[PDB]
Amino acid sequence: SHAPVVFTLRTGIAEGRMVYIGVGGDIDRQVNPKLVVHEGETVQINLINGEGAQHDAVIDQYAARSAIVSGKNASSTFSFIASKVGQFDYYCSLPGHRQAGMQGVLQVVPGNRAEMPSTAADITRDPADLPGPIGARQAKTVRIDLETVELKGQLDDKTTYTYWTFNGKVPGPFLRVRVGDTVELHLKNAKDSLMIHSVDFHGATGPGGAAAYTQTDPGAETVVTFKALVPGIFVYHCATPSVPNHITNGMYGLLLVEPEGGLPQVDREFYVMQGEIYTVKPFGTSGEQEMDYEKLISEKPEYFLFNGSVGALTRTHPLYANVGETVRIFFGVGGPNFTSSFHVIGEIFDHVYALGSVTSPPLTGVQTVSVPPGGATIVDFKLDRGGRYVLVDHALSRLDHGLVGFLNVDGPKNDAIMHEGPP
Amino acid sequence: SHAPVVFTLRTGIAEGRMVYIGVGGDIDRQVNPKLVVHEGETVQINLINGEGAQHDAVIDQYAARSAIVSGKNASSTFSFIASKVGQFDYYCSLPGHRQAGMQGVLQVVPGNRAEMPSTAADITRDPADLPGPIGARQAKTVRIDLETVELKGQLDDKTTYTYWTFNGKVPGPFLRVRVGDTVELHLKNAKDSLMIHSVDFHGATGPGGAAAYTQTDPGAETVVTFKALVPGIFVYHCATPSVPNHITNGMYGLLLVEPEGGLPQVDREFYVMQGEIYTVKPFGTSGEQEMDYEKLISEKPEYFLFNGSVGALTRTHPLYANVGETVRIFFGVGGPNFTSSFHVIGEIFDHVYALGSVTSPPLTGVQTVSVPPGGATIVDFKLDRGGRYVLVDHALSRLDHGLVGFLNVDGPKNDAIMHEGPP
Ligand SMILES: O=N[O-]
Ligand SMILES: O=N[O-]
Ligand SMILES: [Cu+2]
Ligand SMILES: [Cu+2]
Ligand SMILES: [Cu+2]
Ligand SMILES: [Cu+2]
Ligand SMILES: [Cu+2]
Ligand SMILES: [Cu+2]
Repeated sequence: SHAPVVFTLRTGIAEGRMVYIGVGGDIDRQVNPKLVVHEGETVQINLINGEGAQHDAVIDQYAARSAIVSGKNASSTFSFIASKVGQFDYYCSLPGHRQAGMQGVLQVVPGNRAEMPSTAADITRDPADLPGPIGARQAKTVRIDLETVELKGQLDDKTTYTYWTFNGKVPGPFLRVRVGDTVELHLKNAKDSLMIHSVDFHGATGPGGAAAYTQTDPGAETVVTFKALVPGIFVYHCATPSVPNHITNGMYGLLLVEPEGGLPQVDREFYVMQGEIYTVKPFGTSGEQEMDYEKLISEKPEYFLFNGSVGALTRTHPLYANVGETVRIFFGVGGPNFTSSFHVIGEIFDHVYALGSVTSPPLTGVQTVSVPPGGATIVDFKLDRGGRYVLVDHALSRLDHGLVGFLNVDGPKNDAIMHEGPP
Repeated sequence: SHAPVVFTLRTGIAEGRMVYIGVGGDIDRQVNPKLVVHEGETVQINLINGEGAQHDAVIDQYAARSAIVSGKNASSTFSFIASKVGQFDYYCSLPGHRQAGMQGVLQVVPGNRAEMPSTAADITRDPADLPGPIGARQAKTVRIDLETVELKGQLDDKTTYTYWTFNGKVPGPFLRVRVGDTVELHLKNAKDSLMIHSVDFHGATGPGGAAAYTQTDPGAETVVTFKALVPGIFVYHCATPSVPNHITNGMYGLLLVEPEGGLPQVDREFYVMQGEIYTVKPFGTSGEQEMDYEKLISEKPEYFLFNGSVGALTRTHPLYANVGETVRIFFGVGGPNFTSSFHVIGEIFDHVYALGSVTSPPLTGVQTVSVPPGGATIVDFKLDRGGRYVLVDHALSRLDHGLVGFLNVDGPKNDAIMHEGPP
């Protein structure tokens, strides 16, 4: 699995004994905590030396163990598949340490992990939720309605956050016009909003890319008209101060201005944006997460997310496609601050629309592409065969802050393209 | 023995192991220190819990152990006689703790502990260094010469201190006159003094008990005349500010004004004074000790002393007498701050001159007497048999800050007054 169940253990002194102490998630501050796992899960255990004696962690029945950590903060992580149901001791093998109290239980339970019942609104955009290619047709006036809505969202399994959105979801609505079109934009600020909201389009020409015309009080509406003069895949975002605050809380989307010829024919299109959230408490903490200004202005986030939430593109709203289909991903970074190294594990991009230019020829046979904040790109590839394909920022420490997505494709395990054993 | 060899161990994590860490003395900060002891010595080990797991210390061959100490700072002291030469493990008996590093050696060496060659002047006043009884004699004019002297002294085995003294010793000269006498006092302050010095006698009547006429610059001399109008046993001390500072540094002594008859004849007299020293580093620290002003004004000393130094009346200048003698101790407290609960282990005070009154009838058959700072008394008793008799302040935590003394008396171990076995 590419979504492991993760436990962190710090060694220390508690309850009169030398013990393991849980760090974060369901086990924060618990001594020799029970590590509860469902049959077939991939288990990652992070050991961190707390007090400065020599430690490891060993699970006999799984032939699994950490390395020995000597100094304070010295760390070793290990993994295994929970293939066996029952109760297994994790313990320190250093002389005396097990007898001194370094022992807990790993419990492996039969059947799959139930999903935790949510407490707040689902604020993740389905990656399939976008309008398809516009016909060939004459340029014309297109009317777009945007509503700025502040609302609590399910950030993780048992953690919530106050999101600011376009139309109650992150990213906002996928906007699709033809070059030459005239856009008639209506921005309504919901009555229950505390804050002024706005929108800047990177595909609009003029002051604030429309921000100067769209500063909207709560319970008010603004209206602006603008010509789509350039074809491109453009990010749009709120542009009321603090702009970085409005962006991190979720006020970003994509505007595709199609060129006259349209993009190349493709079997299936998806919508994905990457952002950061700057919380007071670390990734994994349950309850109401709140915003940490000091972390926002110093570019030190706790959450890296696709489409608004942890599990957004794995559990709640993953991507589905069929073997033999050509797939297009419109991929944008709201940010506000981090450049994404976008990669699909198990795939190679046939075409990459460099800097999101839709008029310059796309680059060919590319593994991984840099997308800046306030930037976007288009990748396409042919699905030759089945598998779970994984969307990642190849700054791979971001796996441990929520940044992972699934493209699920039904097919055999073994074919001519990739198989176990030799020819 | 009333001079046990003392070691303090704190449990902790050091050199990547769970260990014992030496606290002060020759073992400060050493991990699992070697405890070096001489054959026949009484050993005291204080175990203090550092990090908060359960611990003890055990030495198999001496059937000795601490109690189990559980939380941080929890302590257990134990003792035994080092009767067998060789090497012996002290260890923690809690499950795994020995294996995990909680083990050191006690080395019992043959022969007697050698004394450290001293590095500074001996500032200790011998308890026999006082003038004998004044004959019957008419009242008259007596000239007394005092010199105020600043000098480093041997405070302990391997520790020094800047003492301020009358005539280079602590306490100062025992002054002996008859009531009605006229005292011609000369006070020479040494050239090499940083500070002004002076003297207030409690047996003198008028401004500052002479202090107003004795404020003496370095290299200068004051002369003052005063009448000894009252019989008593009077403490005298420097009266130059800070007076507490001048007293702690050594500037106290005793003035006996004999009544017309003189005091009842006794076979042998002794001179003893108690005081405190207020150092930055705790009791037992080697090196030059320095004064801590915050500890002096808050009355939190590190040394409690008889006649100026640790070992003053045990090692360097102890008391000596013979069976059948009547003994008198002039005992005063310089202080500056603490009241002494004066007592001689193995003896009872035949007479106590309550509040140092020499004219009121003495109290009889008294175990222990309170002497305030700036007060003295007289005690006498008959030595009915032999032994080492021990001078103490019976606030007995002051044993561990250097306050103990020996009266050595040659006689058999067993006799009619106290013996092994039944009658
Ligand atoms: O394929 N790398 O995540
Ligand atoms: O017997 N007194 O310590
Ligand atoms: Cu361990
Ligand atoms: Cu906004
Ligand atoms: Cu922008
Ligand atoms: Cu122990
Ligand atoms: Cu003085
Ligand atoms: Cu006084």
